[PDB]
Amino acid sequence: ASRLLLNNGAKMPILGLGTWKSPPGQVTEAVKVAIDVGYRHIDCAHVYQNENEVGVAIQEKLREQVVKREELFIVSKLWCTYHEKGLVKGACQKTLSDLKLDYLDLYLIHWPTGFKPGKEFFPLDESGNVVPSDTNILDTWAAMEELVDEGLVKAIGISNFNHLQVEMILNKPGLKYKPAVNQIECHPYLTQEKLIQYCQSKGIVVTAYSPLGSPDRPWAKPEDPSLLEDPRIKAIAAKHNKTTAQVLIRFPMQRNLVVIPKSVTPERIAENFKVFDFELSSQDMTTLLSYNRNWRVCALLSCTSHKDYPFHEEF
Ligand SMILES: NC(=O)c1ccc[n+]([C@@H]2O[C@H](COP(=O)([O-])OP(=O)(O)OC[C@H]3O[C@@H](n4cnc5c(N)ncnc54)[C@H](OP(=O)(O)O)[C@@H]3O)[C@@H](O)[C@H]2O)c1
Repeated sequence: ASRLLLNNGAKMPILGLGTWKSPPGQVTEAVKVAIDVGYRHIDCAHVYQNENEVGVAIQEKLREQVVKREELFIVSKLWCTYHEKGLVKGACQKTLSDLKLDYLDLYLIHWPTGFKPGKEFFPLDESGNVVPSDTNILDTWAAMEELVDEGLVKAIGISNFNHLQVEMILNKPGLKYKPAVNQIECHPYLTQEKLIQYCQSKGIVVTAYSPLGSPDRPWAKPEDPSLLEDPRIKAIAAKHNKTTAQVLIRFPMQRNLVVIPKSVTPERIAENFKVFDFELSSQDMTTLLSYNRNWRVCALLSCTSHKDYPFHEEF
């Protein structure tokens, strides 16, 4: 069942179901199965273009008495084109209506980079590059803070913020609500020891995304590394009579991180849940940490010149 305590007093399920790349015609069934299997945490976002269909499943399980709303922990994220002051509430209310809820448990700033407002998620000029907004992280944070004061979201947090951008928020004059969660990419090829040690020292819960290395990212190459087929990680799994995926999901949990693997496949959704009944030794953990290559799945390469691009700093 177990769960981590956030700085607003709420409890966040350490395992959750990710929904990026989950087709609209498959994800409702996926979330229904997840909730049946015992998932109490769904990770969503407006930019995934499937929140209506995630919301159909959540509504069905609520009507069915399988779960009450307080048992669920629903996360969504504010996209980059909605960073302006006047647009944050609207973006939150659209997500709430698609998911058919009246509050979110956690609302994240998806990326620290703001884009020009409009219908395109990645707006382009005549040269072909992303058009930035002149908004900054602190004004976007003040808008997120008033969503807490209005009752639309219980906790607010951030995603893909480096340590200096987190510092900015923590040092902000008149700061009312601390970031509850920083959601970052984390697996054995990108272990993130410095950013995790920093967030944890400030009471910020870390959520690991792409724990299996995201084998279905649309920009995948044949010569890219594969976590799931890594023989060294295969060997650790075999020693524990588990799968490589079960080892890769257990790895962040023992680092006190929240982990959110994605799947639309009912048998893998089930498999990914059976991770509470075994332990990796401290030797296993230290071995998996040694596999760090500093390799990112999600590098947002089109925004490399944006003033708030997060990955130029070391951590
Ligand atoms: N905040 C952000 O900026 C951000 C960025 C990236 C990701 N995320 C979140 O993190 C979630 C998880 O990361 P991700 O979607 O990149 O990828 P992931 O969870 O690392 O991997 C998903 C892929 O692995 C497969 N898989 C799942 N379980 C498996 C198993 N037991 N055995 C073999 N293969 C398995 C899935 O296939 P099937 O689905 O076909 O089973 C899918 O192809 C996303 O859905 C999203 O919610 C957030």
